[PDB]
Amino acid sequence: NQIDLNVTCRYAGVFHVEKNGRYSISRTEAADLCQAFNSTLPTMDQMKLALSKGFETCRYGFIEGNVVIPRIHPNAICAANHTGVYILVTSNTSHYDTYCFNASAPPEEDCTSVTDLPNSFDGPVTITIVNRDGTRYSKKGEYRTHQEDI
Ligand SMILES: CS(=O)(=O)NC1CCCC1
Repeated sequence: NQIDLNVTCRYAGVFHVEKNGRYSISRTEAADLCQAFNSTLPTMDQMKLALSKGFETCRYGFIEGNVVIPRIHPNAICAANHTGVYILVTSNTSHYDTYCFNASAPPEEDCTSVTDLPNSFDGPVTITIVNRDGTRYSKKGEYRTHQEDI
């Protein structure tokens, strides 16, 4: 009973979380997951500021209200070569990665590793935070509050 959460650098408090190496998070799970990081789904304004500080990914993820990809450099296989906060318009499907916003993080680029999941609750799952540099932090718990997400 294990969940892997791959996380990024934070940029103005905003970071990306990918669960189990594939698009697998619902919007309700996303809010709960960010809550376990003492975080919230970013607003579009928070995401735009993070973009300006150096944040980009090549993965769709929830923010408040939309599913997006922040892009700095045009790349043909990431958001159809767009730059800026690219907003997903048309999709059949409902599961993506998530973004999260932690207000207590540094104001600009923070590429230190994540070494805690401070607000998870008691539960039976081995949850492992996986950093881009491969360093890991694991703890037994749960974060999902909606049964349909479990
Ligand atoms: C508040 S902090 O910068 O030390 N750590 C954050 C908490 C969630 C993302 C990383």
